[PDB]
Amino acid sequence: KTGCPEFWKHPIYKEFKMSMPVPERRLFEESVKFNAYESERWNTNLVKIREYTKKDYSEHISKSAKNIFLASGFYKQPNKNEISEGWTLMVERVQDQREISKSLHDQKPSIHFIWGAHNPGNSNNATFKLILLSKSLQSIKGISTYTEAFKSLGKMMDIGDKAIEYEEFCMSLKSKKKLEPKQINNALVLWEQQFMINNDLIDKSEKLKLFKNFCGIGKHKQFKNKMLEDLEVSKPKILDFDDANMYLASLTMMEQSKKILSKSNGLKPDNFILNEFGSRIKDANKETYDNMHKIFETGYWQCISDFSTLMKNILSVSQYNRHNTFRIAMCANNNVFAIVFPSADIKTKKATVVYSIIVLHKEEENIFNPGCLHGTFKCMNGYISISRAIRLDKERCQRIVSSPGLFLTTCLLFKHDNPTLVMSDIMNFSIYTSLSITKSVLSLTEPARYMIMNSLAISSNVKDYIAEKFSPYTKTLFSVYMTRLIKNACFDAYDQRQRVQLRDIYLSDYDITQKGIKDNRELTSIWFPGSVTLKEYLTQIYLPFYFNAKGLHEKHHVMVDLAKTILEIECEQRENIKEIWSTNCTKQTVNLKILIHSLCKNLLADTSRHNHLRNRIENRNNFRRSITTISTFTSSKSCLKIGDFRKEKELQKMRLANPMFVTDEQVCLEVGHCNYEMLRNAMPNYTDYISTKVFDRLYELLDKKVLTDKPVIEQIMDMMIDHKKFYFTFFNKGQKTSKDREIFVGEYEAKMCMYAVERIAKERCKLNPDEMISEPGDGKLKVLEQKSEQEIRFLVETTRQKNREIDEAIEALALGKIEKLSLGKAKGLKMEINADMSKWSAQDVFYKYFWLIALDPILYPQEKERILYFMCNYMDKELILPDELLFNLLDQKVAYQNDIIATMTNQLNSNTVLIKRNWLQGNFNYTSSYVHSCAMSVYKEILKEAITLLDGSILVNSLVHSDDNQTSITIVQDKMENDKIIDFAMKEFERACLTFGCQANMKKTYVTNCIKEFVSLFNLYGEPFSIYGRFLLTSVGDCAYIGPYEDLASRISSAQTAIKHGCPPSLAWVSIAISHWMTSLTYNMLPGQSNDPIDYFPAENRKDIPIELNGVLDAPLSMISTVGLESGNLYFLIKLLSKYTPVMQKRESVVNQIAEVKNWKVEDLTDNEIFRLKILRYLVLDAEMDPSDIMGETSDMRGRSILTPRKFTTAGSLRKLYSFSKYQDRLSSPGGMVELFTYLLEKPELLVTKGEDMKDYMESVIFRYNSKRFKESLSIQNPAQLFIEQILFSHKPVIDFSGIRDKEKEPDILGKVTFTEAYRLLMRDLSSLELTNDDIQVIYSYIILNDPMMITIANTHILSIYGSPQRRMGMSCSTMPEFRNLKLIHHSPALVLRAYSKNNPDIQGADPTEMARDLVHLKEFVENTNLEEKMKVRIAMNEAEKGQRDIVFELKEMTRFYQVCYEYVKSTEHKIKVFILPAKSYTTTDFCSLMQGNLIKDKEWYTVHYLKQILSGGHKAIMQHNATSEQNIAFECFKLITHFADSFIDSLSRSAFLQLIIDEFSYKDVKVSKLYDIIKNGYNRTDFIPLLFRTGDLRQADLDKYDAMKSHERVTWNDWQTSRHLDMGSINLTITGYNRSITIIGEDNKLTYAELCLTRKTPENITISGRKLLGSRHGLKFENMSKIQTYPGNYYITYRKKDRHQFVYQIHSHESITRRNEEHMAIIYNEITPVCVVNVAEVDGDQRILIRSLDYLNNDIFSLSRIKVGLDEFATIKKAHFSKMVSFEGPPIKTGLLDLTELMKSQDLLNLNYDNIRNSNLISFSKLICCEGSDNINDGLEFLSDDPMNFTEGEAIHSTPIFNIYYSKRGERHMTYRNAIKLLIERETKIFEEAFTFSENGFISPENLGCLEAVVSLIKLLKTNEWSTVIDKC
RNA sequence: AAUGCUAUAGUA
RNA sequence: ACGAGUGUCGUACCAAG
RNA sequence: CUUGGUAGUACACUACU
Ligand SMILES: *O[C@H]1[C@@H](O)[C@H](n2cnc3c(=O)[nH]c(N)nc32)O[C@@H]1COP(=O)(O)OP(=O)(O)OP(=O)(O)OC[C@H]1O[C@@H](n2c[n+](C)c3c(=O)[nH]c(N)nc32)[C@H](O)[C@@H]1O
Ligand SMILES: [Mg+2]
Ligand SMILES: [Zn+2]
Repeated sequence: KTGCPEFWKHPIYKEFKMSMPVPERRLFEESVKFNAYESERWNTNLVKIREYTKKDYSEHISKSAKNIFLASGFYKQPNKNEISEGWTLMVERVQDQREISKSLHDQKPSIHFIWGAHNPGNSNNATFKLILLSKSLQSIKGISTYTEAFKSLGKMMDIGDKAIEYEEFCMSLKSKKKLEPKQINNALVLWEQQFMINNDLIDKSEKLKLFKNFCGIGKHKQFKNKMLEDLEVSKPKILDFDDANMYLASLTMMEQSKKILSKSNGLKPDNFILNEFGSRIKDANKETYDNMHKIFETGYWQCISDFSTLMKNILSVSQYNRHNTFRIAMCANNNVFAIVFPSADIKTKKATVVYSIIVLHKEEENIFNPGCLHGTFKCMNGYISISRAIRLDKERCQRIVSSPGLFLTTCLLFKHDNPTLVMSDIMNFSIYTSLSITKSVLSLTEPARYMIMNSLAISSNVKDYIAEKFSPYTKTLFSVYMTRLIKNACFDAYDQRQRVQLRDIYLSDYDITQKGIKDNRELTSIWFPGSVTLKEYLTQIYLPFYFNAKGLHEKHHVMVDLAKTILEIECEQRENIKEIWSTNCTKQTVNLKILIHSLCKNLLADTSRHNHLRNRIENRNNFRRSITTISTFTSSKSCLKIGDFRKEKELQKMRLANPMFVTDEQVCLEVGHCNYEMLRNAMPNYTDYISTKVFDRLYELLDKKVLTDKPVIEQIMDMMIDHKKFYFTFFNKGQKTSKDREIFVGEYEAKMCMYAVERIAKERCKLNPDEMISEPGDGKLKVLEQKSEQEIRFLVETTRQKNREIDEAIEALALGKIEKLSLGKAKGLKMEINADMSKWSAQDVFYKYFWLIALDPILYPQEKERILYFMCNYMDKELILPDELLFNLLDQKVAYQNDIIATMTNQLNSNTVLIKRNWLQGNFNYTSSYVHSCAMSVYKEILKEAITLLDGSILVNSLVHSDDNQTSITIVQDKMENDKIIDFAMKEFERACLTFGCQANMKKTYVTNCIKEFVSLFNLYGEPFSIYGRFLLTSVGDCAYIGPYEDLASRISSAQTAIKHGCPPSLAWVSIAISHWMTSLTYNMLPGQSNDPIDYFPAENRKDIPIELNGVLDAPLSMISTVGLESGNLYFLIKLLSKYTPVMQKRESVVNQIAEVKNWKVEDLTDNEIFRLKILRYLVLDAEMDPSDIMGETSDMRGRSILTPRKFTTAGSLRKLYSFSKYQDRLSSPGGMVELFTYLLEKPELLVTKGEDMKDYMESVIFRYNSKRFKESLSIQNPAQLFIEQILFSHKPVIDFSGIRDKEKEPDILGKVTFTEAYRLLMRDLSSLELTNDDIQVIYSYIILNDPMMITIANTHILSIYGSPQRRMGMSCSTMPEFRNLKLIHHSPALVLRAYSKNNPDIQGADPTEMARDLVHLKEFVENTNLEEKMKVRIAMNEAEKGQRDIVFELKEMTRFYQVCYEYVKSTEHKIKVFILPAKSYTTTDFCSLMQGNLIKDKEWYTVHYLKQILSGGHKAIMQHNATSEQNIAFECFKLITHFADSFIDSLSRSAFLQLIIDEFSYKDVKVSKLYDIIKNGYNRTDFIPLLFRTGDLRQADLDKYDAMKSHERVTWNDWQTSRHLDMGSINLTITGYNRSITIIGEDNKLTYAELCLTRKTPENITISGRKLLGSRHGLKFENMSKIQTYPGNYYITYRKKDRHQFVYQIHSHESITRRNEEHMAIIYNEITPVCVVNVAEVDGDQRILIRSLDYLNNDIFSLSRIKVGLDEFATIKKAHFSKMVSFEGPPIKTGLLDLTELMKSQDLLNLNYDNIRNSNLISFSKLICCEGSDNINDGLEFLSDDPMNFTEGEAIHSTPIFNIYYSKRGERHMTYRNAIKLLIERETKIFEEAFTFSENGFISPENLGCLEAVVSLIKLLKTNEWSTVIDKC
């Protein structure tokens, strides 16, 4: 109701006003106070300002466009010289910044491990290996620094000959601190392979030098005795990458590694991956299986597996190391050992592990040495070599542990489908990259993407990027090798750009069959020798960025780096940036007039698009609803609190360690690390802050009554003026890039205001086509493809139009004439700009958002005032430096020279820095996107004006994201060379970006002819493309470590996403197998391990155990990609159907097969199936095993996992929360919890929700603290600690198994059962439950029939017939055709149960009369599953046995009810996003067919034929059925049947066929006769006049309306045009009106003549008749540049030009045309071009249709969809696509040998191209053959049509991307369907006869007859597999 | 081909 | 030694002789 | 240096999809 008058007095607003010119100030002040309603019109203020600024906008546009002539095509083109100069500058800069070392002894280990081949002779017993190690160590020869220490250690761990004593002592210790060592001869044993130091066997000097220098244990000065000294200032030291000697050494090291590791192990390769998924991998691809087996046979795999296993052992043995005890770790290899030197307990804070590898090799030079060796020593038998000491943390140890999966994935990705790549090189590169855990390779993997991409681009500034940004960090030799590889790739990229060639594009005006880049291995590989395709080249470029490990950054240094960056930007802005508005494109300035004009135009368009925008914003963002309902306001994310939190931080004397802050007393005190107390006391102006969860902060605000129960938008508005100071902290994202980014965190107050403003911006941004932030996920990939397709079109027809007459003259010519005519023609140009913006938020002008807010017409003046006040306050926000950063800074003792942090903090006087110009990253995404889209619109306008100056053609599409820009530009012109156009476009892109306060990152921006690069997505030439390998790498890489099932679920979801992006089937199976193997390793579940569940369940192998119970996945790959994580149960049920169902019903529909599940006997079921069905029924449907103690869990926290291990619980984090104290004190109350429990029992709505009101939300959040799942969710848990806990404590109880329904020094993650006794408990409880036929009926009824999607997928697996292979030429994106017909529940499961709890379907946020259907479905589930009756019985029996009601038990039961209801409703929700398929689907049948075809064989994709109506939506068809629904269904049915009848059937037999269809067929599960009755009774009978004539002869009423609706001008098309946009078909057109009728006859680009049968001959009626006739929706563009020579007299059609391409068509005389054109010749020249000639005659107005006449006129023709309604007028039926023809159902139609029902069911033979059928395969034609005793094939083909068909024609498009287009033409007489079938039969039968001969004599030879008899018998005996039928048929 | 107001692991 | 770094860090901590 | 005691995650992790 009230504004904020204090806004006009804000200093920020005053500066903004003074910066502006005087009239603009008045305009802004008027716009702020302008209101929509009280004004006469809503679009009056925007119009005023737009008119005011139009002059300046137009002058700027014209001046920018005029630069086209001043552009000389010397654009920034990369070449060899640019790369060389940039490399020299980079070398100089790197030398200046970092110290360069030329000595090889300065290298860091490339891989922190050394390996040698195993010894077959020596056994694998631990004691024998230990004795051998001791003897080898004691036998070292020679002299060195540490040889004495190593000999002494060998003496210490030597056990002599008392092997039996050692074994029995170790067993005794393992049978069960201050462990006492027994003197085993010379050893001092405390445990298995652990030895205490022996001062008697070693010199003290040797021990000190080993533990101080070699290992670094205690070598430092403890940071207290290190005062003002030993602090060495030095630059980072790296090797010389460009040095010839260093590169030679690196190459030698790589060669040695290749030489040794290539040798085979010499053993049979067997492992989990093989034994589980080998068959599936081999079926998907044999080459992938061969490559994987060869990998398993090599020494690389054994090396990496040994390293992983040894590291897993090292981490396990490091828990209880003493100060003077060193342990020994072993592995599978009997020659590789590690010594774990004493260190801290590794599960503590930032604890590291110290180890040194020992390798025993018979010969020297037999040791894989990746720069980690310390020395090889000769000893007894062979040599012994020991590596340098290695210290690593937990995250690096994790990566090293999860190495083999990454190695295998990388090797299989690089090698896949490439025979010219040597596998050893790939495996060498992969083993060196995957084992990298250092920043060196991480500093090269990311920049290489940009370097090679900009080198390959048409134009780029790669020289600058190399000179300034590229900075290799070469501390290892492999880093030098990779740097040389990158340099060579950058050199080669330019030379091989021309080696990319486009594929032959196929056009149909509705779809593009073929597109993309040609598949020729011409490009040179990057990381290793060989040749690669463009897709493989891009994969090699982009994949290595995902090799990087996450969390390799160290907090001590990265926090300082981020603070330095932010403060440097801030100080540069403070000291150099003063002006705001600039017209010279100054940096960090905005042009005012242009910005205002563009904003006004875009706002006008957006508001004009939708009338109701304010409401759209209010409703979609819960503006009118309470704050508790909004999700982001109730999340568990972090939030900032500013106040007095001294006590909390203090809970967790010494000197401050900083000379500046030391007082007199502080001098005489010990130095110590800064904590909160010393920081607070010393630092005068320190603001105190803490971080608490968002929901906890909201609860605290509700307690203090800051926020009430008023609608959120009202609450946000009052706080915009109630909050005046903003504080923001920051932390490090921990990303995997070279430089980590900073993440800004703000308080709850700022959060809500930013939420409101950005929702306002977002709802407007969703109304524009440019911004891609609005779409979710891979929706962008679909858009990119659509834009590419439309540009490709526009280019094709524009180039054809501009050069059609030139090409015609060239054809008529056929040397010198060809040259000049080719010179004088338009040139097609396609340019793609892949642009990024540098420092999108840091160096961004924030004053344009003021104008954006002020010009918004959907806001009241008070709202504008409050939002502007909020923005002004935001400009005064202060960044709070984190306490850890202050601790680092205050612990220096040496003053940094250019200390920017101290400079900006008043010498660390305060921890707040006033950040003004920088709006923090991630806060203003949508406003920035809108402004960037406005800038792109300005750029588009400039480009259009410039192209108009050249009189060319333009098409600009600018994809917009937050800071990622994709601008694609298509130009057709003939005035100047293309290079000048490219230079002009790039310069104006710079100018347009600068005019709006942005700047394009040319240092990372590049331009290509074909490649589209939007955000992480590719579109080569309209073919969607993506690097799917990143999903596999991420799945194999970072893990949550939360639990065995959810880990596997995340891995399988990543595999599913990769499949969606085009992963070949074999690599997906490899990824799934690797995921299962890694999950088994993490929890010790391999065959024979501790937690192997195969012996605890009635299952033959792991394939028969559900994933939830730690089984392996068994499902078809196409089925997994469709749903995922429910495929196991679905496949199990499908297998049960395939087995038990009777033979009669097996190839029936899945519903029909389920219909006889009652006939099944429950007794004759195997144990495994009974167990799995009990699992399904009870656990999935009516949960009886609680996965945890479900005490405070809402109806949201149930997954599918049954055995969920407990996780960490952090006492400190909970004690931080303000609501946790309330929960504890309420729990401390004598009976407080019971009152809350019974209050919830009285209000069960709070279980599903979290409390719509204030008080109920308070109670719900208090109650949720009892769950111990929500408690452990708020806890701090890191993958590293969880991984080390899993690998350390495997026997600890971690699982809480309460059972069916219900029934000191404790660790943090203690549980109830030990993960193994849980199997026994689960099986025991399952034995109690019983199974009946009703239970099975419920399981099939719900998991399958409830969802149409499940019925459909099971239908796909039952009715599938695999067909002919064919190449993957053009890929396309199709999401899910007719989704709504497959969705059971409309709304989200949260809303459905929300409307179920409150017994009212009218809940806010949902749709009434749609909640009705959903609640009906839900209620149905509860009723048929007895979900309520069983709960009531249980409650009654519990109360009876107890004798009094139990609130807790009732709460548990009710929570379980809502929880299983939520799980059931969520199970019916499927989120299937965009897919990449070898074609684009038209129906669900086509989509499923494409999926199955693409997801079987990697090399080729097949075509599948669902035998019996796969969709089978019997219940769904009843749902969503309406009057118009049936009427639309009938229209499509009859269009399809008529067009099929006259397109494929012989004309003389078309009537009987139509009658047979209309009598005994059905469409969409609807009888056809009913549809015909609908057609006859419908009003629009005229649309099917030919059909009504051919059948039933219904007339006189349709005909009268047909000659009657000519009241408005009606247009008919006597013959359809073969190409509508390319202008290439026979055209016959007729337009009829009042006493007027014109008929147009022409072919392709030439119009022959036009007959005008006008009523009167006067030359005045002719013009009015012409304009009236040609002004109708004829659809003939009249763009036929076939201008006709003019003859005196007569009349010509001509088309004048009207702007916006609204050409006006008129009829004119010769003399009039000539006179007007000569008059207009006087000094844009618009000339009327006469096209076609007009014949004028006088005719009467008599009616032209009589029912009797039709039979005579139509006697000659026999066409069902077309009849001659007049002599030259044809009545026609609208066409429809033939993809819908599958929905037809009926008995086979027997036309001799041919069966027409299977023909019309066939999709490959329904094509209208003679060539596509003449060149088909027998397999496609086989399904048609139905012999019935026939021998002659010709008898059958007589029924096929003999009308001429289309044949493809090839043309060359003249454009800078050279490509050829292939389209259809009319053809000839001999090109008929029957001729094509005859040729196909002859060719394919000959080929089949020669293919299956395998006999000396021939095909019909008796021996071959017997062989074919054996083949058909094999099938007549073996069960019908996927491909048996086609062999028999052919 | 399509057309109903609520259409509801990743990116910087 | 190793990790990190053109920011001083980690390189276990405390008590006693 | 020698003999004893201690240590569960760098207690931190956002804004939009
Ligand atoms: O499913 C769509 C379309 O994809 C599919 N289809 C097109 N071509 C097909 C084919 O060759 N074989 C099969 N099996 N399916 C084919 O059928 C549906 C489109 O049918 P169609 O009837 O061709 O679509 P129209 O746009 O022509 O529909 P209509 O409502 O008649 O459009 C009127 C609108 O377009 C002008 N018009 C009509 N016709 C026939 C032409 C023409 O031949 N050339 C030009 N230049 N314009 C035409 C009407 O005058 C008006 O402007
Ligand atoms: Mg980009
Ligand atoms: Zn036969």
